[PDB]
Amino acid sequence: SGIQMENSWTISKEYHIDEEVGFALPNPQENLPDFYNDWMFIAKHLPDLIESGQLRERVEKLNMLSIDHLTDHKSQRLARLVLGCITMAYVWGKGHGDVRKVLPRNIAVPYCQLSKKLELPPILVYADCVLANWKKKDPNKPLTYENMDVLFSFRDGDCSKGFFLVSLLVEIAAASAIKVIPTVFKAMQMQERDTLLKALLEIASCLEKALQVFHQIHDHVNPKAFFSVLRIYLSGWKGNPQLSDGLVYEGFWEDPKEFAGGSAGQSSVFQCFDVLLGIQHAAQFLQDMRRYMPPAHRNFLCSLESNPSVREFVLSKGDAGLREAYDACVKALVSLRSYHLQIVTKYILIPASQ
Ligand SMILES: CC(C)(C)c1ccc(S(=O)(=O)N2C[C@H]3C[C@H]4C[C@H](C4(C)C)[C@@]3(COC(=O)Nc3ccc(I)cc3)C2)cc1
Repeated sequence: SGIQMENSWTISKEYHIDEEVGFALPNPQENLPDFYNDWMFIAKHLPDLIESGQLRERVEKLNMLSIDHLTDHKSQRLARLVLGCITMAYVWGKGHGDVRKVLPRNIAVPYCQLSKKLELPPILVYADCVLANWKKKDPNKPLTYENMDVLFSFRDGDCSKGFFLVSLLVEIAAASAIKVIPTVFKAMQMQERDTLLKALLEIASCLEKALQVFHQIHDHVNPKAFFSVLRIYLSGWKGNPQLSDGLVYEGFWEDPKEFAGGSAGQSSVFQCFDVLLGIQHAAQFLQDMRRYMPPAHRNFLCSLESNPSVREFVLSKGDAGLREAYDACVKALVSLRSYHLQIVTKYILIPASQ
């Protein structure tokens, strides 16, 4: 394959894709070294600090903390999540138009240095607030909504736990499809009909499960709270009239810089299975959001594109079962796309109408 392999069964660890949670970060770090307690206090108290109007003054009194004591990937990912949440809270405040156009240097410099190390933009992205923003309540119990929590929220009542955790559980459901991908390509190389069929049916089954998990969003997110509260903190400064030149990262760049806020295009799940199934100004935007995924996940998506076409293989075999299994995967992925559009309508377009 174009996919680098660790062994005959498992893809390379260099893709940072976990067998159990997929593109999500496995067992995220929850605590930083004591050195960073001042950052953690602010992030853990964002709801009451934003609500009381205390957040900005608190950030402005922070001392400068070097990033050199964040020595491994998980601590760096946690620090990025912490600093990114503080940054969105600092820029947008309570979300009433009182924006800050300069991010103070004692956040901007460490945030930007950590972002450079991880090759992610210095703005909150999906890999922060969903893929790394979670824990198990009971380590001995499975990955279920009842047994999990987020690490950070923005405002009390913003429904961030529901929005982030349901998204994460969709990613985890997709993980059981991602781990079958090498089997698909081995089965094509070996001309193993049943192996390919069972792989495609498993992928379909897991993507169908992912849609069923996605349906839970309605039980844990209120449309008005999402649109009027949470959406503020997922908004960016690229083409935004409130920050028309972007944000000044004090002490890192002289001039303001534009970075985009959140997009569903930041989940690698869509492109992963679009490419696998051959069903790939919107192209430019799509590729830009790819640069907001972790670089290892970009590399996985690129390796997938270098592989033979599953679609053309299946459609050449005169094999109803293979085609039905392939069609079941296409249907499942299209249903995820359609549901995303339904969520955009109910949680953004309609509330905006009001
Ligand atoms: C407000 C905003 C435009 C960012 C958005 C709108 C609708 C949806 S969603 O509910 O349609 N859906 C959840 C996720 C569930 C399914 C559909 C994909 C999925 C395959 C995993 C979703 C991916 O989620 C995200 O990429 N989330 C995200 C991205 C950046 C940030 I910073 C924070 C969160 C999409 C998600 C986000």
